[PDB]
Amino acid sequence: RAEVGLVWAQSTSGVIGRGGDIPWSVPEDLTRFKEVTMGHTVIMGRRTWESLPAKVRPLPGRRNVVVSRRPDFVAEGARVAGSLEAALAYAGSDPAPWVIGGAQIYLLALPHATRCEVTEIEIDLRRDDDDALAPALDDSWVGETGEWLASRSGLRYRFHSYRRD
Ligand SMILES: NC(=O)C1=CN([C@@H]2O[C@H](COP(=O)(O)OP(=O)(O)OC[C@H]3O[C@@H](n4cnc5c(N)ncnc54)[C@H](OP(=O)(O)O)[C@@H]3O)[C@@H](O)[C@H]2O)C=CC1
Ligand SMILES: COc1cc(Cc2cnc(N)nc2N)cc(OC)c1OC
Repeated sequence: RAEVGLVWAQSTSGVIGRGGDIPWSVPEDLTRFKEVTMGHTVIMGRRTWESLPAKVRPLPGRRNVVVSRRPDFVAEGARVAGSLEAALAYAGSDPAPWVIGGAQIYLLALPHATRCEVTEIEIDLRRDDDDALAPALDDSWVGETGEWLASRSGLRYRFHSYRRD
């Protein structure tokens, strides 16, 4: 088995996206994200692809895979996959492909997943109807939660690192 991983950043309340963007500034999260995903396949939903600045995509040093129901969708510098099953196939021999968002794609991949790396951001965001939300993890997941750390931005964050099987 490839060890299928999910990686995301959420507010304590579970928001991951608002108005198409990440609704906070925590540089340290992007560092952790890169440190987690470098050298691996990164699988993402079409909307997440379009949320990435055009100048920042595809993510360098990683095989980019975009999931869309449209067989003719084009993602320059990425492979387009018609299902999470097809995306995982494209990861080939990668021992640890990572699913990197967003909300709909996390729900799709969750049944396949054996690792989650979650950054929690201490910011008071009240869930709105149009927010993208993190999936809820049940207690079949085990691992560790680090201490709260001060970001350069003045917010606190911490890492959660879970596995199952
Ligand atoms: N805080 C964080 O860690 C992160 C936050 N984000 C945020 O999350 C938000 C995006 O999340 P979300 O809106 O849910 O969108 P997603 O990024 O999950 O992509 C949704 C798209 O995936 C495709 N898709 C969904 N299900 C299937 C399926 N079963 N088979 C084939 N294709 C499928 C569809 O594309 P199509 O319509 O083209 O067919 C759909 O529109 C953005 O705001 C982004 O900024 C993103 C990544 C990380
Ligand atoms: C490298 O920059 C981005 C990375 C991500 C995805 C992402 C970001 N952080 C974490 N912890 N997990 C993720 N999947 C999402 C982004 O925007 C939606 C990014 O652009 C700022």
